[PDB]
Amino acid sequence: QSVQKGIAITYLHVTDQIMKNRDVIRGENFLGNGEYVTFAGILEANNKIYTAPIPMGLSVYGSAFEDGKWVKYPELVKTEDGGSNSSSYEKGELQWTQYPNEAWVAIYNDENFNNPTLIRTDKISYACGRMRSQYYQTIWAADNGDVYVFSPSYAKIMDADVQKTNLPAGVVRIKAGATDFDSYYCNLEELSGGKSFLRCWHITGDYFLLQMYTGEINSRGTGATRMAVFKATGNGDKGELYYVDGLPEPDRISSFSGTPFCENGVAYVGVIPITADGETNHPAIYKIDPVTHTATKGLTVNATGITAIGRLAKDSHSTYVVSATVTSASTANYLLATSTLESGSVTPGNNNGFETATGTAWIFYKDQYLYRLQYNQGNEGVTTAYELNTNGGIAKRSNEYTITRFTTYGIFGENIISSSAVDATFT
Ligand SMILES: O=C(N[C@H]1COC(=O)[C@@H](NC(=O)c2cccc(O)c2O)COC(=O)[C@@H](NC(=O)c2cccc(O)c2O)COC1=O)c1cccc(O)c1O
Ligand SMILES: [Fe+3]
Ligand code: NA
Repeated sequence: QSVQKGIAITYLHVTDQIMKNRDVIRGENFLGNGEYVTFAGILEANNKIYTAPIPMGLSVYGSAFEDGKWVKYPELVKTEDGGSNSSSYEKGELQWTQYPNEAWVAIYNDENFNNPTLIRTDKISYACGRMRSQYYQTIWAADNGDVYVFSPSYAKIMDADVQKTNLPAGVVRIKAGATDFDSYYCNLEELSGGKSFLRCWHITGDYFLLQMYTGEINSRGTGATRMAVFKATGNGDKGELYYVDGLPEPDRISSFSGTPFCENGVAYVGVIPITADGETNHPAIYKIDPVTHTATKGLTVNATGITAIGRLAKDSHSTYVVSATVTSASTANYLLATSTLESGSVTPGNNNGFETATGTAWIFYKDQYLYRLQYNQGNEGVTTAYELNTNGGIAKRSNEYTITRFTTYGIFGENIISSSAVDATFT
């Protein structure tokens, strides 16, 4: 028995609030070159699970294995601890992949994560966005079940030339029910004016929303203050990309709220300004119409930030929920109720004061529950969940758990699923 890298999987089962730690999956040599992986995203489509196994380089175990067999670039192996935050490294590791010019997708026939089908492409680098410790999902399904695998080519900012990818940001495709790539390929940098992206989502049909970088990619996801609409089958199945018109221009935007809320063929996203002085400059929710790639200003949020947008319902009661942060001399979080995202305002206070702890990731399960996932660096994550009660008020569900540290999440079936690469002992 020895300490190896593994893939931890946590299930948050929404019907009964049960939390399950899966047996840890062996991550050493997950892709056949010795490197270990971090899952990026958990996508359900065609009754399968799709994730992107993002290579991490070699663990200490990986660089020791069979007399260093897996070490292609020994000049990159570390001889002491170093690095910072979630990118700290230890003596003997080879940090980040030696194989940046490829992407993998792992496909599972159900949520037990047994017997993956693994498919490799040379057309794109690995399929995830990166923000501090977090691995953002960039694999998404069209309405017909075709899965589009996007890569922002994050690896371009690696220090070591051999660890940089030379592939532009781009997209490939897995047709519904298939477990091979087809021939589809779109070079996104040729459509975006040379720009890449932080993360992306599905809007409707074959329209996807990309949160675009304004300049160079960076490790903190800052300055990703444009949106663009991608029509995957546009221009004779070559892809079409349009920057969104009608949002505040980038030098007014501090950040976007994160995961959009999609209904009725459009996307809603929160915009947090750099300077929020005066009501017309407070954070606000914008509606993005993918057909016209046009945004319109909607609900104003009289708070410091916006962190989630969705819908909660119970019996005949139903409301939009906007998660909003308020920073003073620390930071409070409020779940604000509204019947519209497109006008008026919401303000934390006596008639809208459901306070929660802050969260790193906010996930709506359908219109039934809101899950908060709190990231705590090297320590355990924390999760709470929220619903409408039978009176129609927002309420916290009773079970509050520490969970394995997570760096990605998604949904399959009745489970919110979260994952990260962990140390584990195996036979
Ligand atoms: O809110 C989060 N952090 C807090 C608390 O974390 C910390 O204070 C420190 N941090 C760790 O010790 C850490 C130890 C082990 C693991 C860590 O991830 C640590 O961060 C320093 O991080 C920082 O100063 C900043 N951080 C990065 O620049 C970063 C750069 C590259 C890579 C990073 O991970 C970075 O944090 C800001 O982050 C914070 O202050 C937070 C949120 C979302 C995702 C995060 O990763 C956050 O950490
Ligand atoms: Fe961090
Ligand atoms: Na360093």
